Amino acid sequence: VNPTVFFDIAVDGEPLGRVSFELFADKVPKTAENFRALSTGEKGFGYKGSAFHRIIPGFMCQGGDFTRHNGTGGKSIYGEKFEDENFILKHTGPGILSMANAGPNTNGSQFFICTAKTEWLDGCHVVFGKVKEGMNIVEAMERFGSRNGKTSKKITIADCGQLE
Repeated sequence: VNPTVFFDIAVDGEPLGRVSFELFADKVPKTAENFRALSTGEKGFGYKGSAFHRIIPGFMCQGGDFTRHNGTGGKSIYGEKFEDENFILKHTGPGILSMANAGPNTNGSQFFICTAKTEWLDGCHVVFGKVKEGMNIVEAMERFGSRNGKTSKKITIADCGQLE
């Protein structure tokens, strides 16, 4: 009964493809619901139109900063930040969807998609979902990143929402 959400990705405005995610509401319901609601925009704000501002090949793609567009902003549906719900799920390999943060209990809206196993983030970042379809689209996004994370073209969430 886990929800599924989609991102339609564009590269400098040109459509690239769709990434879908299973959200592990059965294990992290509060964290899953935040990402789900931000993907539908049903609270009046969310991910549509925002970018993947930090992409590091061989590591991860990070996005979700829809207030400052550079990794310093974002907010959750619960307030500016919320607690680390739990660390039941681990960063087991590519496709893992996990919360970005700035220290303990500072989850907002920013998230990252792993493109490799990042086990050293276990117990520091809350894992709450995984890529279902379109990992090939994530891999194509990865090629526009760089060592320091700056992107060579603008990688945007042109549309997003909930499936099923």
